[PDB]
Amino acid sequence: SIEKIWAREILDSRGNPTVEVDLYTAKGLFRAAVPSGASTGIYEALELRDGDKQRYLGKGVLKAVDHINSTIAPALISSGLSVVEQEKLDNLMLELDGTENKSKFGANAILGVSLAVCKAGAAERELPLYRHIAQLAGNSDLILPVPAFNVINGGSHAGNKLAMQEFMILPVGAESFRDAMRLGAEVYHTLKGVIKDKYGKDATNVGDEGGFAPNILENSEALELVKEAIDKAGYTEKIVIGMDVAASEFYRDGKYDLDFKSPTDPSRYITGDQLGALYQDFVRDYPVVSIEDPFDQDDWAAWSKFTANVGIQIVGDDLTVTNPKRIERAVEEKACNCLLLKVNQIGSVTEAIQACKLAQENGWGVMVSHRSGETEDTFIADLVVGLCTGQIKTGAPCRSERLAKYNQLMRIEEELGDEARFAGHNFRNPSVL
Amino acid sequence: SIEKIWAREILDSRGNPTVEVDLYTAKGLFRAAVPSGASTGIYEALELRDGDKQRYLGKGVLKAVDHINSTIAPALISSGLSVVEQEKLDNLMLELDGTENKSKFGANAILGVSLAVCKAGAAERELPLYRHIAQLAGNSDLILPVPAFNVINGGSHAGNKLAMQEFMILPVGAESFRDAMRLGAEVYHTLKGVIKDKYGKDATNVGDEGGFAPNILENSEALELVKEAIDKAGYTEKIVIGMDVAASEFYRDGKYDLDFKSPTDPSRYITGDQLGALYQDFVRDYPVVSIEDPFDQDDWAAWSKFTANVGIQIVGDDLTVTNPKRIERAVEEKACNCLLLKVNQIGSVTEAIQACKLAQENGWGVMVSHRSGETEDTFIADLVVGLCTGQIKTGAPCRSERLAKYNQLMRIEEELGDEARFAGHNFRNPSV
Ligand SMILES: [Mg+2]
Ligand SMILES: [Mg+2]
Ligand SMILES: [Mg+2]
Repeated sequence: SIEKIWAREILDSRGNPTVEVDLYTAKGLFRAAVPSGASTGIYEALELRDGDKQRYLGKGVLKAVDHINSTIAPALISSGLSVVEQEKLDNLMLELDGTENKSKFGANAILGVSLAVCKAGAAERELPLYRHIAQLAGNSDLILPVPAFNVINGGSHAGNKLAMQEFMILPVGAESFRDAMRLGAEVYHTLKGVIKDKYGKDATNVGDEGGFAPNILENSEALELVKEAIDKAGYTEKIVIGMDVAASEFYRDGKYDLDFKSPTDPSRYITGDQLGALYQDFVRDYPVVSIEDPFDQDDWAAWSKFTANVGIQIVGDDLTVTNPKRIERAVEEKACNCLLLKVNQIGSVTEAIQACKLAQENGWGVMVSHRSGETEDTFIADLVVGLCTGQIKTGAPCRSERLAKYNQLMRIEEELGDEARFAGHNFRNPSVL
Repeated sequence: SIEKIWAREILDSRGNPTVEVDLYTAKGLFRAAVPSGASTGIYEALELRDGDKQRYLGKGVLKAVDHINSTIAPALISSGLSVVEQEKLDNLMLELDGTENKSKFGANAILGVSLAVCKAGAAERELPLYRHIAQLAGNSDLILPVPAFNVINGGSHAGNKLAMQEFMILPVGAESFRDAMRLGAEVYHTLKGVIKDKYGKDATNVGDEGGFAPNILENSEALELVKEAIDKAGYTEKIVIGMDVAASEFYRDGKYDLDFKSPTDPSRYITGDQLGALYQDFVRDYPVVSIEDPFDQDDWAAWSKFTANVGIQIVGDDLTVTNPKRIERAVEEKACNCLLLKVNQIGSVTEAIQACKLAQENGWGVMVSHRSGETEDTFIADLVVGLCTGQIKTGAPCRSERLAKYNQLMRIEEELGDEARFAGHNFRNPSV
């Protein structure tokens, strides 16, 4: 049972306030924290902010913390329920909120508490978090995921002209996860040199996700750099490329703009038909095997088209916003074959696990993801393992809000011993391993 | 007694390997990670690296990890010593190393254990970490430190012509530590807007410590930016500026090059006296209240002369390298009046605390420090509090390897309830 719940305001990796919760049980103290996004789809579970302009620019989260300490806490404590009952405790909060998008308490308030409970439940069962999570999702044989490092930030994640948002490297040819870390870290370091020597030292700083933010515009340039770093590191036959366009960030009047960070100019606009032609080039020119949000969150048409031709992975983000309703539609229209799992987009663990299953049962793939605004919390590490998704993207091997996850994953592999199995080339369908 | 010690190779905030230790006792598991400094002093303890230029660019630390699992672990365990015995345990490791700079096992291999022991000890004493540290140090009046956020970077920490390395903002006028975080964050966000409106969006990316590095040359321009961000954020009477010149980086043949990041041209080199005059102006025109490594680590004449001609805080880093011996000479020659405390620079908790008490004993100020290469570990957050140094620099308010420390400090303050104090304008001498 829950003894005491106490939330507070801490700062995420961007310097903005976020929710953190301490949940007490006879087993001990369990703490968790909520991440925050920069490029958020309109259909995302509401994130409740204070709006007090004279404090943190209105980004404060004192209201969400109050809802937790003064309302949610006594509610879950009275329930007498044990922290092991994730599904029950989560519903109680959903019902108490009473809104569809968690607009009364905020998805950040409910999620914080949900995460803390999961951790407490695992302890009550004397099992590591990833084990408890697997039991909740109904899994048995855990599997370490292939990491997708965003080594080159763009869009709203970094200061530069680059339209597209993320350019990732996936060590599918690694021997294990620990080895995958070495490959990604090594390629990343080489990449720093390639950029320094080609664009100068003043271009080796990093963006919100730890990726380098050079001063360029061409989306193919970023792809050439990554391809070079990989080859220069001697991993052409082991590391592939993935990317997140985040078209919704530059959607303007039924036209995708590859230069939104620059003064508005309708002259430099392309249609979804054009935008898709570019990907067909990227997929053939570079070892790209995955493309997230290649179109706008409401451009269902283009999506179903692209997926019908390409044989690679098409990840939905703002299109599905980890929401069963939006997913049902995409599954129906075959708009994509992969789901990006963002827990704070749905607002609770229970729904996130249910959202993952919905994807998997439909033959889709699942990539657990962080938010551009992260914290030292490492929950998603045990999450991706417990759900056996086989793939996670939680930043470049730079900035600890990212490394915290990757380090925890290497510990999980260590903890599994011989039972540790790397997804590898089966990152899309690890159920065969 | 220690039951088990298992070391592993994790990655730091820069993507480079480092040491992490798990220490098991009847009370559970205790983990700690060791940071890695960039511009390190040449006298500090030595960080052991594998040297395999093919693996992690020769930055692997598998060796240090083995020195722990294969040698240290069985040793400390077989001694049956309690984890509350920080000194006896640290010493036992120090002698097992033999060298006077922990080069046999690596300061990182030794510190990893030293930390995990301290955290375990605190659990043994049924006290929070910062309280245990206070008992080991012999302090009772806990106090929160004023945070020093590195907002603008230069020297060898970023890409630009900026000679001086760090430019920090200190919310000495905040109401509490929690409030100090708001002031710092807010100024930080304002600064990013200033740089965007003057140097362009392409100049708002962060460096290793979460700060910005706009392409500029004049160190005065850096000071000007910070001053504007502060005033525009509306905290002119509550936030001061801290400086970290890292002069050793541009010391050249007895002179100094404030443009050393541009093809060597010895015709611009300036003398220590000329440099100190520049500082004097900065202290006059800007709210500079603290300067770290204003001169080369071995330019004693300049340190002592400067310290005797100013009333601001003079911080020794590459000068003292958290080394008792080095500190003794600085004290005796009045080289500086504040010691930068870097735990990995000395190698052990006991020695680190030893170094801090020596400084404070001579009326010195003490500022706890992070390393350009940090981890999710927050030990130093509890350290600066238990040692009552009143000041700590552990990054700008960006990048979690920095926010991790700052958030811990806010918990600690919350944990201290009413009996909680904030150094405030007394960060130089909180002992008052
Ligand atoms: Mg987004
Ligand atoms: Mg996305
Ligand atoms: Mg320094």
